Amino acid sequence: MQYKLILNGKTLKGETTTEAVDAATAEKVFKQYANDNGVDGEWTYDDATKTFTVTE
Repeated sequence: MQYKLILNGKTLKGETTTEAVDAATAEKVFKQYANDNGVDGEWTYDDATKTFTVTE
């Protein structure tokens, strides 16, 4: 499935996507993406839109 990540970081803002077998998998991929880009924040997941958010 294709998942979306919306970043509302102090420095980095915007949207990215990834393909993963399920949401728990996508969450790990996106948490690594956020970490690798310097973001550490609060998370949501909305299954009804396949969208994660991370907010600082």
